[PDB]
Amino acid sequence: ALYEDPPDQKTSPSGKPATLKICSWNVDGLRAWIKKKGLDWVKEEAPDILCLQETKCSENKLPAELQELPGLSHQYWSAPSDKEGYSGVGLLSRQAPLKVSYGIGDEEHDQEGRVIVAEFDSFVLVTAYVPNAGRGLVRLEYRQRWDEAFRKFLKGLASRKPLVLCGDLNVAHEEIDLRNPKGNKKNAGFTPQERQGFGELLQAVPLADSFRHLYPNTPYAYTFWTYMMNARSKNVGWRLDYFLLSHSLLPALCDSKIRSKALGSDHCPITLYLAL
DNA sequence: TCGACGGATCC
DNA sequence: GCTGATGCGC
DNA sequence: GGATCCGTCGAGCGCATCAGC
Repeated sequence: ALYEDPPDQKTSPSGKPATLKICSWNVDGLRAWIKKKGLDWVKEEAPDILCLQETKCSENKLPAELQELPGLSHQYWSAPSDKEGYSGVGLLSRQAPLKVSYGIGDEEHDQEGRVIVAEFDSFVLVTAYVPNAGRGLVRLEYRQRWDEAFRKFLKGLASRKPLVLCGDLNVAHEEIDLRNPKGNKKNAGFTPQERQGFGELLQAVPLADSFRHLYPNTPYAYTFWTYMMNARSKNVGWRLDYFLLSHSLLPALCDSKIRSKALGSDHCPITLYLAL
């Protein structure tokens, strides 16, 4: 069935106005996304921070319209060292962060430009493009090694400052989070090993799924639809993109949106509203 | 990855 | 420089 | 014999390299 995201709640549950707006988006080819007018949608959305995933573009090939963003002038890019036109994440912010770094500390895992860590006055923002288990699970065993490393990285960090993780985590945590959950239990993104890894992430760090903490039984709410077979029109889709919060940030949580209608990629944007 | 299939089974 | 085939990863 | 849980083949996009010109 079709899905219309509820309207933007811009006040904290104790009445504090939201002061920070973070948008995350797997653009699945930044240069295609831009040509398909993605930057227009971002200017309308006007976030304080934009996290981009699956850019498939090296820094020196970034189009010019990316610089002519005034309200997002601090930009940091991480692409892989070996594979051109593969993976790659971006982080653009209105206000310069205190610290930026790339990778999660391992070396088997910081070779693909999947993670940017941005530190701000009150919170630490991480953005991820989690490795996909691939067609026929060819990379699932790698994915599980990744998960454990990422998990330890986040914990060994969420214990100075509270943690905002956002981006494409390439798992539908529960059957609620996809349209065909049982035609998909041997497909990448709904394997038991992937799913339990997500829960491991939620318990170990710990974190909270912003969207599911505000809508614990809302169905049909996906961020990803395959280009194939008009999956997007039929709203047959998956929820792969998250905002995950430190517990001490739920008091500050105003809303976690799924921007179903923005086009330009096989994913749609997600937007977080915090009060700080 | 999804939505066609066949094939096999449970009342 | 441009197009189109072929390959690859989702 | 309607409602299953299966295994299979069909399914769009973007980007890189390469060859031709």
